[PDB]
Amino acid sequence: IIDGAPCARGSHPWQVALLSGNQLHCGGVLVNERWVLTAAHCKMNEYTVHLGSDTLGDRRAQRIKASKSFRHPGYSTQTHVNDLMLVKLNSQARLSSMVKKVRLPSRCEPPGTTCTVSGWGTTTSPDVTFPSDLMCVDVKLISPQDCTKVYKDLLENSMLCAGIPDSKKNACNGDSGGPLVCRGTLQGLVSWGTFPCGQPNDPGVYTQVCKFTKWINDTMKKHR
Ligand SMILES: *C[C@@](*)(O)[C@H](Cc1ccccc1)NC(=O)[C@H](C)NC(=O)[C@H](C)N
Repeated sequence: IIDGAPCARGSHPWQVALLSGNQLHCGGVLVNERWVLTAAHCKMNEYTVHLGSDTLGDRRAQRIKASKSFRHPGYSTQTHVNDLMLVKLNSQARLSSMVKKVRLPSRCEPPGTTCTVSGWGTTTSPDVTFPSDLMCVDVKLISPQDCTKVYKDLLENSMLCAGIPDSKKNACNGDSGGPLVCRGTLQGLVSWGTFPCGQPNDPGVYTQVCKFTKWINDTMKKHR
């Protein structure tokens, strides 16, 4: 996260982290006891999921491994459209005060709506610096008509944009799969932007979740 700050402890009980052994790879959210949602470009042969703590390595966090993952069939390794993926935990996550399910959308929020995105991604760029505590930052959703003026062809109806004018507030390396929540429900998952990160007027592109809740619901059942 760039130009943000440490999130208030315990405010993101549905936020998780995908690790390769002990090194941060991406982020994600907990759908339910045995399902994690995240980015499709964060695919791995095996994951070590971190849950129940804003501090990586916390002795009180839950560490669960996952071997199976399901990508949206329409995803593209070239354009990154439909960039979402479901991860199945080898064992059920124990829900507690620090571990809860995210509130999926039932409607799409319009432009202007303020949101918040979090992650353990690098807080600098091009230079690298990975924090141990979860970072937060506020951004506003941008209209498809405005975002196109910036990315043009690089945008499909399933992509959502957010950010603040002339501001570096944004996501970066290691934040993919992280949640963008607005008005209570998950509105998106970090996907892509420009590099170096935090370039002024270069919006962050997310996976608009208000259009994949049916796919998320059917997929879980299918492999339940
Ligand atoms: C996979 C995830 O970590 C990452 C998120 C991110 C990285 C850099 C800038 C903004 C967000 N997504 C990607 O690696 C994505 C394909 N990267 C892009 O921004 C490309 C290189 N333009």
